[PDB]
Amino acid sequence: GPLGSMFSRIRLATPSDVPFIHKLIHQMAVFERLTHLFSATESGLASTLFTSRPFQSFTVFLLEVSRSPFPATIDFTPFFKTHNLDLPIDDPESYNFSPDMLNDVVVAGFVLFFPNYSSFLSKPGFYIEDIFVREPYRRKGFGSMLLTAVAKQAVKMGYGRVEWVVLDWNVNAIKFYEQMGAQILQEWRVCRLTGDALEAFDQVNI
Amino acid sequence: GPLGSMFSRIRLATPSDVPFIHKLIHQMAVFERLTHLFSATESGLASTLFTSRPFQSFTVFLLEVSRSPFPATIDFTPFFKTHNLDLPIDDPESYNFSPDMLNDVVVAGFVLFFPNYSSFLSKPGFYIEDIFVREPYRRKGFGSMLLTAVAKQAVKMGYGRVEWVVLDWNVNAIKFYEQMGAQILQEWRVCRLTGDALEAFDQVNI
Ligand SMILES: CC(=O)SCCNC(=O)CCNC(=O)[C@H](O)C(C)(C)COP(=O)(O)OP(=O)(O)OC[C@H]1O[C@@H](n2cnc3c(N)ncnc32)[C@H](O)[C@@H]1OP(=O)(O)O
Ligand SMILES: CC(=O)SCCNC(=O)CCNC(=O)[C@H](O)C(C)(C)COP(=O)(O)OP(=O)(O)OC[C@H]1O[C@@H](n2cnc3c(N)ncnc32)[C@H](O)[C@@H]1OP(=O)(O)O
Repeated sequence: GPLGSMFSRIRLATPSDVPFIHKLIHQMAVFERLTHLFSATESGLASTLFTSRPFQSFTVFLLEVSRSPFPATIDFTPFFKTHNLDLPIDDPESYNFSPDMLNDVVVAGFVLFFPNYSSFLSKPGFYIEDIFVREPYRRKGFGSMLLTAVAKQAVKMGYGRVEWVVLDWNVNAIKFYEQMGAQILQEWRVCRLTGDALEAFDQVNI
Repeated sequence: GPLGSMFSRIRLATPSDVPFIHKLIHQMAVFERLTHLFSATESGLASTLFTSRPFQSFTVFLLEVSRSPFPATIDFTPFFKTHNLDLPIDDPESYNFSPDMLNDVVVAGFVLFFPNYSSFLSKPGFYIEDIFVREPYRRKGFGSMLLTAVAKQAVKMGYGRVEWVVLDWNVNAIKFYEQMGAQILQEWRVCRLTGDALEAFDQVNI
C-alpha cells in the first residue's frame, strides 16, 4: 500500500566518506549556480577535513537512510529515527551515494561545520559551511534533523550561536531557516580575498 | 619640528592581553551601533580564546606603538616597522591601552581570526572576526599591516581564502577592503540562531 517504513541515521563522517561528501558539495555548487567556483578534489577533502578530533575543528555529520534498520551501537553517539514515508523514493542517482553493492544504504544529506567566535559574546559558536539534502528526500524533516544535530551540540558545549549564510534569492532555504527560528540579517555583506589578490601579499614587504 | 619617529610591533596576544582585547571589542560595538549585543567579559575571553595553539584555532595579533624601540627578540615571529609620523598623536584614552606605568607602549589595534573552510575549494582559509585600529592612529597604514599579517600567514599555510563581513553602510571600511584587493560580495546574507531560539533545541527530541 501507499506508505512504507524507512530508517535514518545521523553519524560523524570518517575520511572514508570523502567520495560522497565530494559529490554532495558538487550538487550544491550546481544548485547555487557557482560551478565556476568548484575546484574541490577528493584528496583535498581527505587531506584537510580530518586533521583534528570532531567538534575541535572541521566536522561533518552524514545522513543515511535505508529500508533495513542499522546495526546496534557501531562526545557524540548517532541519532536514529524511523519514518513512515510514501511508496519508494524515486532516486535515480542512488547508486552514486551507496556505500555498498549488497546494501540499500544511501547517503541522503550532510552538514559541514566548525567552531567560530562571537567577539561580542566572548563565546565560541558553530558556523555551518554546508547543509544539504538531496532532491528526492526533501520536505520530509531531514534538514530539520541535521540542523537540530548541530544546535544540540552547541547548547551542550555552551556555545553562543550557530550561523551560516544564504543566497539573496533562495526563498525556499530562507523559509526553512526562519521556520527553524533563525534570523536572516540584512546588514552584513561577505568580503573575500582569494586567488592572485591573496597571493600578491606573499611579495609585499610590510 | 612637525614630524617625529614612531616604532610599531605586531605580535601574538597572550591571555595576559585580555583587558585590552576586551576594550577594543567594546569600541567596535560602539562604532557598529551594536552595543546592545555586547555582553563580552574579560573572564570569557581568557577562558575561550586560548584553548589551542596559535593558528590552529582562535588567534589574535596585537598592534603596539611606541616612541622608544622594542626589545630584541623576546610558526610566527613579530613584525617591526619604523614610521615617520606627525608631531605627537592626540590619544586621550592612551592610559586605557598602556601595558605599563613606566612605559609609553600603547595597543593601537588588533585582528582576531580563526580557520574556516571553503567547501568548493576543499581548502581551509582564515576568517577575520575583528580588525580594528583605534581612532587616533587611523589612515597611517596600520590596518594594512594587520590584514597583511593574516594574508601572509594564509599564503604560508597554503590556505585558499581570507574572509570577513562588513556593514552595508560602512563606506570607509569598504574602500579600505577594496583597496586591499578584497571583493565585496552582494549575494550572501548572514543567518544566525542564538538565545532562546538556540536553547529551545535542547528539549527537542529528534
Ligand atoms: C547557498 C544558499 O543560499 S543555500 C544552500 C543549501 N540550501 C538549499 O536550498 C539546498 C537545497 N535544499 C535543501 O538542501 C533542503 O531543502 C534544505 C536543507 C534547505 C531543507 O531541508 P528539508 O529536509 O527539505 O526540510 P524540512 O523537511 O526539515 O523542512 C522543515 C520546515 O521548513 C518549512 N518550510 C517552509 N517552506 C519551505 C520550503 N520551501 N522548503 C523547505 N522547508 C520549508 C516548513 O515548515 C517545513 O516543515 P513542513 O515540511 O512540515 O512544511
Ligand atoms: C562591522 C563593519 O562594517 S567594520 C568593523 C571594523 N571597521 C571599521 O570601520 C572600524 C573603524 N576603522 C578602522 O578600524 C580602520 O579605519 C580600518 C581597519 C578600517 C582601516 O585601517 P587604517 O589603518 O585606517 O587604514 P590604512 O591606513 O592601512 O588604509 C589603507 C588604504 O585604504 C584606502 N582607503 C580609501 N578610503 C579609505 C578610508 N575612508 N579609510 C581608510 N582607508 C581608506 C587608501 O588607499 C589607504 O591608503 P592611503 O592612506 O595612502 O590613502
